Amino acid sequence: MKYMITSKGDEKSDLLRLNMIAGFGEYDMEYDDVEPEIVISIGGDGTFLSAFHQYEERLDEIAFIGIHTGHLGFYADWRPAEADKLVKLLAKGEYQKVSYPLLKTTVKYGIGKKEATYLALNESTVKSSGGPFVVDVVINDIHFERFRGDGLCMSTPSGTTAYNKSLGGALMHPSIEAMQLTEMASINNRVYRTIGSPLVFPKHHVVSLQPVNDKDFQISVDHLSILHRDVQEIRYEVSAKKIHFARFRSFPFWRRVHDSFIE
Amino acid sequence: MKYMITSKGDEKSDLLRLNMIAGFGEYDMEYDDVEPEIVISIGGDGTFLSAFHQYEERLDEIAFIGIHTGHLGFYADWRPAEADKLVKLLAKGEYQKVSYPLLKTTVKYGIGKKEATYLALNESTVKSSGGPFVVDVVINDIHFERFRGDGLCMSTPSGTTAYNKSLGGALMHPSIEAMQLTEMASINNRVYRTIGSPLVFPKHHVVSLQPVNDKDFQISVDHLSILHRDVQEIRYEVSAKKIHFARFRSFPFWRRVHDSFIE
Amino acid sequence: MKYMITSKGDEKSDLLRLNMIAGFGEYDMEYDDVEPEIVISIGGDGTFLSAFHQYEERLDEIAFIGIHTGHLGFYADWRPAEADKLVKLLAKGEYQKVSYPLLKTTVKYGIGKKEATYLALNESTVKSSGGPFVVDVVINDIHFERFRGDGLCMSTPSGTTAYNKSLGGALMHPSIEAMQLTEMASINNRVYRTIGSPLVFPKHHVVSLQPVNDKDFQISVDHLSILHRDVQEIRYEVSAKKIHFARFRSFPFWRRVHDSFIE
Amino acid sequence: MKYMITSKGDEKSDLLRLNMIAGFGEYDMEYDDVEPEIVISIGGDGTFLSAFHQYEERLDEIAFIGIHTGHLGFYADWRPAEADKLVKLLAKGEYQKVSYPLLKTTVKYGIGKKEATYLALNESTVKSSGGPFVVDVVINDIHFERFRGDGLCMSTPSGTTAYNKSLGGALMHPSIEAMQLTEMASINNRVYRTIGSPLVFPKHHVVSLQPVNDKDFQISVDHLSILHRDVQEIRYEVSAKKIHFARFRSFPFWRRVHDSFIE
Ligand SMILES: NC(=O)Cc1ccccc1C(=O)NC[C@H]1O[C@@H](n2c(C#CCOC[C@H]3O[C@@H](n4cnc5c(N)ncnc54)[C@H](O)[C@@H]3O)nc3c(N)ncnc32)[C@H](O)[C@@H]1O
Ligand SMILES: NC(=O)Cc1ccccc1C(=O)NC[C@H]1O[C@@H](n2c(C#CCOC[C@H]3O[C@@H](n4cnc5c(N)ncnc54)[C@H](O)[C@@H]3O)nc3c(N)ncnc32)[C@H](O)[C@@H]1O
Ligand SMILES: NC(=O)Cc1ccccc1C(=O)NC[C@H]1O[C@@H](n2c(C#CCOC[C@H]3O[C@@H](n4cnc5c(N)ncnc54)[C@H](O)[C@@H]3O)nc3c(N)ncnc32)[C@H](O)[C@@H]1O
Ligand SMILES: NC(=O)Cc1ccccc1C(=O)NC[C@H]1O[C@@H](n2c(C#CCOC[C@H]3O[C@@H](n4cnc5c(N)ncnc54)[C@H](O)[C@@H]3O)nc3c(N)ncnc32)[C@H](O)[C@@H]1O
Repeated sequence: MKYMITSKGDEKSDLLRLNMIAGFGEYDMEYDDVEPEIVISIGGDGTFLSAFHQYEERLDEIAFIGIHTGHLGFYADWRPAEADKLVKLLAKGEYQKVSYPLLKTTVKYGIGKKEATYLALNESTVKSSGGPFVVDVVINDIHFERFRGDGLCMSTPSGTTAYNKSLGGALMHPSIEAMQLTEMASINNRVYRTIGSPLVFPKHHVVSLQPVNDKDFQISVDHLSILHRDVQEIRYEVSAKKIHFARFRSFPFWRRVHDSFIE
Repeated sequence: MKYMITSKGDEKSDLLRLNMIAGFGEYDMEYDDVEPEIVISIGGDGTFLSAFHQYEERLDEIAFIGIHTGHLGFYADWRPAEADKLVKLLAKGEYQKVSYPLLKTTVKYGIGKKEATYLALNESTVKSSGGPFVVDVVINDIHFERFRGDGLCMSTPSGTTAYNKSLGGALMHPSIEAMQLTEMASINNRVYRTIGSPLVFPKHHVVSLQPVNDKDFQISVDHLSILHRDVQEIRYEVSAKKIHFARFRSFPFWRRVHDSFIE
Repeated sequence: MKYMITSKGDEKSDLLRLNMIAGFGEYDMEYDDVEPEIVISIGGDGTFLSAFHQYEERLDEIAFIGIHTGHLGFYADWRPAEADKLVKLLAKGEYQKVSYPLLKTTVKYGIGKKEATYLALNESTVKSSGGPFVVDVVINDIHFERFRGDGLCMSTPSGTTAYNKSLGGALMHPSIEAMQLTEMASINNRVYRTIGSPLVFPKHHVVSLQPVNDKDFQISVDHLSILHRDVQEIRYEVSAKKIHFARFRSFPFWRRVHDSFIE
Repeated sequence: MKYMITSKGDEKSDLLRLNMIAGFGEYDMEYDDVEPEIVISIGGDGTFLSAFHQYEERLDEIAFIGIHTGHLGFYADWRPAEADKLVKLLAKGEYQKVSYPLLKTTVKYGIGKKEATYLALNESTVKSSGGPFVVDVVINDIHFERFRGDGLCMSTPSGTTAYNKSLGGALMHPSIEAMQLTEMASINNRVYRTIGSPLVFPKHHVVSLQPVNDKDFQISVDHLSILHRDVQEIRYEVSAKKIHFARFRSFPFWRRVHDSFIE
């Protein structure tokens, strides 16, 4: 099939990529980095996230695979020593796909800027452009809280082991179609009040962040962070789109969690 | 239809119950506390939990309703002033039902005691019988961690605003079919290691707690707490059974959260 | 004595200031905003912090007083209705002083920039200039941890009810001569490890933050935040200097905590 | 001098104890477990805590030393391989002493039971006798909060790395004369409100816990836990007494923290 391989660009990852290309040449496998059906990332989770975003417009037509040439990644979850076996099994195809949910972020502006949408595999976060971050949090059109603090983080299920975890969020199995909102350093006193707890939302729930005074915000989607100006609204919802993984063996999520954080 | 009304037993709740019975007498509504189709609880969330457990063997045939005669409850979410309207609308029926997921707890013993199962609407917790609480946590047959601490709490979605919240757990919308495990005071040092974060599990995942040395544990299910002896295993999974509520208007979960914790 | 009054600059605060000046004119009290012995701040805690920093070079010669024209402040802890009584009692003098500890922050640079020192009444924080914040944390010359995360916060005792509290830090009575370090969103996994817990340091302990790769950091001291370039070291220690308050009645710290966060 | 040695009672610890006694016999060192001047504990931190409580009535006349025959302890902080060097240096004396602060707990009863005082090296905790734990928290005679939850923990400085740490408390250098209060699972909602944050108190501050309805409590002091009945008040304050350690080299607290929790 059409495939491509992205590399972290260090010596180890580049050599593994060239060797896998040579192995794929021994099968009916065409290299095409325009319309691949298979996208292999070699490096770490950052490499894998860049691969996802390089091809985010063809997600339903691609099966992703990640190889970690450093320590075990949550997406880059296969070892370099298994690369030949990976080549053999992808070339023959007939493998099963596993799908993880994604986060849709919509940013609406004042007039002159059209709204923009972004897809996240880990999370989207919002922080101020300097000074206090203050937004009204509106859930399905219901005013829930006025948040004053450092920022907010909205995570996918597979993102829950990343920034979300450092913020106190729950780890959620990625078969759950949900998104999770965590606080960054909310103030709570006689004047200001937030829920504190992480909040877990199902599909079709919409969380809208609306500015109170300052309208400039630093918005991140996975590794990318951009200062957005004259923002009127930031809307989060579970995406209808899904990322598809090729799996060639059982490596359960909870075992990946164990392997990464416990032992 | 057949209905019954349970009361907290204070003056306010008993009088409201007698008045609602009188109002139901004005319709085709038979009082039956053996096979009710409608179970109305008057008091607080504790009253409602006792109603649920009184009828937990006929859950698929009952629609529950809670009236709070004190402050707003998460299950006792209707005001005494709306009791006449409640009577009018239940008697005519034709109302919609809302279903929340439940937690199944299985306790297995050494020989001589048969296993026991319990259903929880809020949560099930496990604590030691004195001294350190130590269990191996096994998720779908995979050894995940050895927990040493004060205890563990496994919450339903609607339970997440209760004990779970006080333990740092996420609040989850109750349409998500899941259960959530939180720690109570785990030790973490060079010898001992736990995940720390709350863990959110989907349907069909099984979490098994297995004793390491001491085999006696204090096990709670909602308000009930019993010392269990010669325990071999405690198994948690999302139940196939569901509790059904009568709803006569929109009172969204996230608005109940807001009303209870924010303002 | 020489005194001055700083105002938040809203209508309420400016009018109170002019009225207090008129009342001071009825005594032997000279207005001097160059060498005051008394510095009265009218507004909120931000106003009070700006007063402190305006006069931070004459701290041993000044008694500070804060009036809150909004809600109760932890430094602006007297009501506008008591302004006449305040005037009467300051003019006659003979009042007792209360002293709170301060935080000394030293920033050392590469060659071409001389080191700079800053005094904090609430806290000093450090965050990256974009991207991950990574520093080695060295305590009395002993390498304690490599921190990777969003940032770090070092609080005075009276600062512990401010940013420190939002970060999970302990509240400490301000008679304790100490400083407290809290984390902002540290990553912890197989590669990265931090203590997690807030750390409380006595006088003469020195905490040194040393860069690992990136050398640009956003450093804050109380309300002020500056991007510092080519930083070699950030050193924290309890200052030898103290801020002095005039007190005219008992308003215990723990009662201020209660009044601000409990009821 | 007079000395004694307490052992964990496993094979390793008993043999080390007999060998150290033999080595002490080669000097002017008399074994006396009634009035020792030196108390050596061999085992773990639990062994050391039992040694402390065995001799808590002669604390000003004793220098304690702990050897860990398992992993490094915070009190049992010397290795078995250094036992001969320990013998040599204790026998010659002339070593420096290091002192850590202690916690005084007073339990007052209804009539018929006289008040009781207890000294803690790690912490004192209070939990209910079954059901909710509810106390009024009074700080220097000022009503601070009504706590409803699982319990409360009051830690010494050297205790802050123990239970206190698992409860979210700050780690405090043990030269600070203070005690630290942490919550266990407080409920917070529209009816109930606590500070949440750990609270750090200096010497001479008194924290009084007063029952609201139930008067039976499980009170722990270090490893010991007793059910106390008809309790009227539990009072915490930093003790005037101090525990004294023999030190024969620099092993800084923050390095012990690093060695135990980081690497
Ligand atoms: N490039 C950087 O350095 C960013 C960073 C900033 C501050 C502090 C730490 C880092 C960090 O080291 N990053 C990578 C490590 O994250 C592991 N990783 C990644 C990923 C990725 C690529 O980077 C982008 C992601 O970084 C995260 N992130 C942002 N801020 C924080 C924070 N304060 N604490 C914790 N994580 C944070 C946020 O989720 C971004 O999407 N995905 C996952 C995952 N699903 N599950 C488990 N581990 C994951 C990956 O394997 C590494 O071990
Ligand atoms: N009878 C007691 O007093 C128990 C208790 C013990 C210690 C500290 C506090 C209490 C407590 O006051 N209980 C009731 C308050 O809980 C509200 N409530 C109840 C319920 C119920 C009936 O009681 C049993 C439940 O109590 C909980 N619980 C046990 N320990 C803790 C803890 N440490 N912190 C927080 N909650 C705890 C645990 O979930 C049990 O199922 N359900 C919910 C819900 N889904 N969402 C939001 N609020 C809820 C209810 O409306 C009241 O406001
Ligand atoms: N100007 C802003 O808005 C900053 C801010 C940014 C983000 C989120 C909230 C705010 C915030 O609203 N600020 C003021 C409120 O802080 C009360 N206050 C102040 C003070 C002051 C003046 O501002 C500067 C201080 O702000 C703090 N700060 C920075 N980030 C955070 C954060 N994420 N969460 C919580 N506090 C944060 C940090 O300590 C700075 O020194 N001192 C104290 C005090 N000793 N004890 C109790 N309350 C205090 C004051 O009375 C107000 O109620
Ligand atoms: N006997 C048990 O098993 C109790 C226990 C119960 C539940 C969960 C864990 C344990 C536990 O394993 N105990 C010992 C481990 O504690 C280290 N240790 C000890 C000590 C001691 C002797 O035991 C009594 C102490 O236990 C603590 N404790 C009570 N509950 C909890 C909890 N939930 N989480 C964390 N610690 C808890 C509480 O401070 C008691 O005074 N002192 C310290 C110290 N100053 N600094 C650092 N580590 C310490 C010691 O070296 C071991 O590594």
